[PDB]
Amino acid sequence: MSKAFDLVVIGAGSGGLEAGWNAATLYGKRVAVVDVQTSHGPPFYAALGGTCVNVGCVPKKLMVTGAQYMDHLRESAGFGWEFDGSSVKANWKKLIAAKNEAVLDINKSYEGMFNDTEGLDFFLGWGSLESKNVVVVRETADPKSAVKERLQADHILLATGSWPQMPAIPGIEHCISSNEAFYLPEPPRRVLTVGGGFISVEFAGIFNAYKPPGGKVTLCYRNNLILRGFDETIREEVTKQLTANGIEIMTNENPAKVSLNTDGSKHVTFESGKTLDVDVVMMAIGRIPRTNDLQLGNVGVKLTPKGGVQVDEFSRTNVPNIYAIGDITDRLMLTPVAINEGAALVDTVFGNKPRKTDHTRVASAVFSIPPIGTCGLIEEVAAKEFEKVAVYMSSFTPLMHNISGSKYKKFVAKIVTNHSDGTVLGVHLLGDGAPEIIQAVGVCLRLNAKISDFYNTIGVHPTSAEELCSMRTPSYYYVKGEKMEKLPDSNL
Amino acid sequence: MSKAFDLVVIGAGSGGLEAGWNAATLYGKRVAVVDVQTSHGPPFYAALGGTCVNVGCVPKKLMVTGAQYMDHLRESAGFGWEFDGSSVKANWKKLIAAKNEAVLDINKSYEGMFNDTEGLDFFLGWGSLESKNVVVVRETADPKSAVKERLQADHILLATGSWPQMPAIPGIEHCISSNEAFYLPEPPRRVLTVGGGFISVEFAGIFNAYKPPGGKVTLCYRNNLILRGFDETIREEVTKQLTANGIEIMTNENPAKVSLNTDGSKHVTFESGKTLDVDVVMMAIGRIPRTNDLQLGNVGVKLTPKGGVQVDEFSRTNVPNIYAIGDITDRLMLTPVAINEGAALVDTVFGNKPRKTDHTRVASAVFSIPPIGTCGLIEEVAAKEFEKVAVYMSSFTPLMHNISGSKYKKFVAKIVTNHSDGTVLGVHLLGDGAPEIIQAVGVCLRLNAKISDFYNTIGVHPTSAEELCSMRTPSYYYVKGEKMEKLPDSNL
Ligand SMILES: Cc1cc2nc3c(=O)[nH]c(=O)nc-3n(C[C@H](O)[C@H](O)[C@H](O)COP(=O)(O)OP(=O)(O)OC[C@H]3O[C@@H](n4cnc5c(N)ncnc54)[C@H](O)[C@@H]3O)c2cc1C
Ligand SMILES: Cc1cc2nc3c(=O)[nH]c(=O)nc-3n(C[C@H](O)[C@H](O)[C@H](O)COP(=O)(O)OP(=O)(O)OC[C@H]3O[C@@H](n4cnc5c(N)ncnc54)[C@H](O)[C@@H]3O)c2cc1C
Ligand SMILES: c1cc2c(ccn2CCC2CCNCC2)cc1-c1ncc(C2(N3CCCC3)CCCCC2)s1
Ligand SMILES: c1cc2c(ccn2CCC2CCNCC2)cc1-c1ncc(C2(N3CCCC3)CCCCC2)s1
Repeated sequence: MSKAFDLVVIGAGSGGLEAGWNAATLYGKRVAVVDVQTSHGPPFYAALGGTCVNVGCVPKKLMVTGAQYMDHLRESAGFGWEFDGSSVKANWKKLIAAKNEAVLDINKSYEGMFNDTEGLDFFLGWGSLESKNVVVVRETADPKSAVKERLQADHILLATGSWPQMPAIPGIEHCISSNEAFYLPEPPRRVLTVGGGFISVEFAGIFNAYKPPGGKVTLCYRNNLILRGFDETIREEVTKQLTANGIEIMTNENPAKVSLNTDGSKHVTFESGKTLDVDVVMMAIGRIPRTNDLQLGNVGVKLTPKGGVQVDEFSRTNVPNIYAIGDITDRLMLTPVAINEGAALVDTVFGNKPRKTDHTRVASAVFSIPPIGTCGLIEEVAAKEFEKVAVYMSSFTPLMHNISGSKYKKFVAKIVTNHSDGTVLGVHLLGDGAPEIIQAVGVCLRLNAKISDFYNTIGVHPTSAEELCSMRTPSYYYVKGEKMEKLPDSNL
Repeated sequence: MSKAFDLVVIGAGSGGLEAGWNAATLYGKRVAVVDVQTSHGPPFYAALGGTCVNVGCVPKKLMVTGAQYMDHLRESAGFGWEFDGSSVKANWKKLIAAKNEAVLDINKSYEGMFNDTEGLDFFLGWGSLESKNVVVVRETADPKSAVKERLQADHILLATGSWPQMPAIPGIEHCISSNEAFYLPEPPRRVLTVGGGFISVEFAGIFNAYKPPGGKVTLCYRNNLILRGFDETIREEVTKQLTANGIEIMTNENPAKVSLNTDGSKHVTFESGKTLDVDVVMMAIGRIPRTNDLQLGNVGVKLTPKGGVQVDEFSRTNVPNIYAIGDITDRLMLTPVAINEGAALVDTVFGNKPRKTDHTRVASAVFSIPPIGTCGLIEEVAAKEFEKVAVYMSSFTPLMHNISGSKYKKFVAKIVTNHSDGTVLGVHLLGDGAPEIIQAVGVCLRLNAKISDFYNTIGVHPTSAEELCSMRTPSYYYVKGEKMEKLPDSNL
């Protein structure tokens, strides 16, 4: 009578929802959506709306913004602003509540989005894969827990997102991930964030701003240089500016064991023998694809070398009617890329207008302090796949920071081109504005903009972004993969 | 032999300096630049560096920045930052002192650039035309004053910018312009900016921040709506947000006379008949090209019916080898336009590649609070130019401001289109980050980007700029000049 579902979706995240909505309202398809919670927060943290809405994008930006105010208050003095210095208090409990109310607002809107949209229905619980055309809902992630639904499905979309990777050292239970950090009752006086990724960096600034008096945020990384994958000079610069803002950046170090002290603080021993006492130890060493609770062995879905789900240019798996999008694919773990993959999967299946999503030349940010903006390739990657590579550099200390009192806040801007046709292959910014600036740059790369298109554009003065139009000559080259300043005389 | 140059520049401003530097460092020409001061301030205000450096873009930017801190301190309470509100106060003298230092540093560096660059010589004095090939530098703007030098010039470039226009009302003596506003001893308790342009609006925000207790900023404009030439919706939103901050906006009002009071304050009487008692009256009703002291009649350089120096698309005047650029031409009074006009002039005259400054689709800004970023045409003009016009629009109060308490701060993001092909004709933004966002949008327009090229681009989450890659369907249309919420019929 009610049949199956033209599509069932496991995980109602960024991609899960964009697919179920573009199907119930765009194609009148029957759609089911399974997620494990309706409101943000413990015990599962991520809930209806995805990691982005509950324990990622939205709540992180709000907290970084709140953390920027530490700099604002300090820098106002240069512009003549005075107020009781010793009376300032960074009220973390107040910040978390403001955030929680923002998140729950989105939780309810989506909560209502399902209650007035025929063909779109929400099923609370855990989704496991039974047959190649049946999704199993259970009260908990345990495969032997009670069942509440068995959703007959014509198409099955896997969109469970990803999960924080934890290492195998003694005392790892005394550690937290990004998940639990959003819900600390109090701000930690001493915090150690492990790893070098954007999550560890972004939370180092947040903790650094709301820490009570006498606190130290120590970031450790097992290798030499943090923010692996981002442009090099931006990496060293960001390291320098994190230090300036009081964060201890402790590279070439790795926790080896963690114990509790008589007061509940964590005692951390490293692989190099050095010890550190902190009140919180946050692991941010990577995000793995979230596939364990899916029972993908019941149907034989294939996984890549990394624990991720294998897919093609259309998000299809070996099983004919099973697709995967979002962070479960282990590709570009970004929200708009999951929204793009989801929207594309639908109108290629339920709309016979096949259009895939482009994974190259994608804009992304890193709301650190200072923030990062990037798009395209970095210079050392362009080298390994491009004849002649040009690099445009420019690192001015912004206008206002001679007054502000923050001379260290050096704004950086790199452009990377194929020197043959001058086509821009990358753009890398560091400094306030980088996230908002890079967005419109993403459109340019989608239009094959050559460098001439940039410096021949009239600037908007005075801005930081004008520095992208002010670079007319390379600072060095990458020819044959090698880096020398000058570019040796032709010779074919 | 001596005092015979390749180029003589009257006015060491934005366009002038670019012209000379390029001519000397890029083509090894003997260059001479004349200006009336080496450092900012009275009695001449403008100086080496131009109006932008000494009494223009640079100084106001720093002061707007300082005024933004009034909002920052207030908005920080929503994010958990506590402190004695009553203890806050802004020190206007520290702001000016700080701004003076920053401007002075630029003055100091531009000098020494002359000292270290051969073929580039500076001449302190007042320049004017004696003959087609001779620039005279006198001790004062008066023709009767002492000659300092006579400079033989194969080419002369007029780059003296513009000057504040002051209406000839009785009591005008008791008023100031933007020039003197940069050097007030104390912040006015009561102030009246006159004019609906970007200078009056920007200063309203600065005075509104630094006014002592019980103050009141009052902006008046003789017409019904401020910021003519900007997108209407933005015009009306900025008006609301200005009122939302404390600035009172008197429209359809124009001062008729000013008189002194016993205490020494001002008594304004408008045409309509109303009266306002204010401590300062800042005129910003426009700026006229500074042709007064050049002796253009001695040579016959023709002026425009509007009052600027007449120049073709290559900046050539009716008189051979005499050129003009910048505000003196009375076109787009923007620093990068003059700079680009200067660099183009040098390439053409001293190179083997003609270059002319594209004056359309120039991205400009306006540093109100919040700011405006725009580029390209606005609805009305597009409707006069194209057949079918589409208008993509997006307006909301960012989530960060629902928390900060500043709920009036509604973001705006229009996009004008020619529906006959999709090419973006203009972009108009309002809110935090707009000036930075618009810069790369200027690159996209030079590439004739289409509306599809924006929404088919993957966005950066979470940012204000996302709203540009999110408008897919027009909010309304403009067919044959008329506005309508939907189109006509069929149209295969
Ligand atoms: C701290 C942090 C900051 C980030 N910041 C950014 C940023 O600034 N910009 C950006 O673009 N990206 C950011 N990301 C990444 C972004 O949030 C994710 O890439 C995005 O959520 C991916 O979309 P998705 O739908 O695939 O995953 P998700 O949105 O996480 O979808 C997974 C959902 O499925 C549910 N689920 C899981 N297993 C099951 C199951 N068995 N049964 C039922 N439901 C299940 C989960 O509870 C969750 O609701 C950030 C991530 C983190 C952790
Ligand atoms: C308050 C204000 C704010 C502004 N803000 C912005 C902004 O945010 N962005 C933007 O793009 N533009 C802005 N502008 C516009 C910008 O200042 C001018 O458009 C720009 O400086 C024009 O450059 P120019 O070289 O043509 O003239 P100027 O830069 O003004 O140069 C003219 C120079 O010639 C000198 N001079 C004059 N007469 C003589 C003479 N007889 N002999 C020798 N030297 C002489 C003057 O001393 C002056 O230094 C602003 C302008 C003002 C007034
Ligand atoms: C929000 C609230 C909604 C509905 C439908 C009903 N409601 C509220 C129910 C009412 C109940 C009574 N009280 C008032 C609210 C729909 C929404 C939507 N969010 C987002 C939507 C869109 N995607 C969905 C997933 C991310 C964004 C739809 C696709 C285009 C972008 C916005 S659509
Ligand atoms: C500043 C200081 C300079 C020079 C040349 C020498 N100085 C100082 C001398 C010392 C500098 C530090 N090293 C030791 C020598 C040149 C500059 C320049 N600013 C800006 C310049 C530019 N246009 C020139 C005219 C207006 C701005 C042209 C170069 C790119 C930035 C803009 S050029």
